Amino acid sequence: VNSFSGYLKLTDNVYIKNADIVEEAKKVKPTVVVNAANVYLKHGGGVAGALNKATNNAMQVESDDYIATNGPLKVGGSCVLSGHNLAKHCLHVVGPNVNKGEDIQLLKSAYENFNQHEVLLAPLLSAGIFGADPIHSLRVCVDTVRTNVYLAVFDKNLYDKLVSSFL
Repeated sequence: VNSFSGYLKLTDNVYIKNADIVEEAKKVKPTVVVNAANVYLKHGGGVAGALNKATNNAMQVESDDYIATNGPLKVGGSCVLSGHNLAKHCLHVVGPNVNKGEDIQLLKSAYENFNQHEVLLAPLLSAGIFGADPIHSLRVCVDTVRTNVYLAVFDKNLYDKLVSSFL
């Protein structure tokens, strides 16, 4: 049993809910929250900007030190950093950004990072301001992630379309 509430079950391991990812993390304090990161860990807008704002910019300060030491992530890659006030850990995952021309086949590689964690609270990778089709992102998630993933979908309209169209 875990603390996640109000989710619709899609598969053995994937759950979905219409919710503000920063409000869900604050309520649950999950072991892992996933950030929709870029390779520079520059959290200016979208999921990253909202999560970072909720940490009072401490996520960005920690991320700048990580990049100064290690250099940029790979598209499809990840790193584990603090979850600050939101979670124990934040898994920063880089899905391909269609609005930069990145290979959508890298979305499966991005979701494979989730398999290193038994339970996660996450957004749909490469959705929102990243430019991919969220229906596609949900299919890759279900076909790639084997650990238990609780997906938070920001838009009520999109949530209802993801559920209604789910095979």
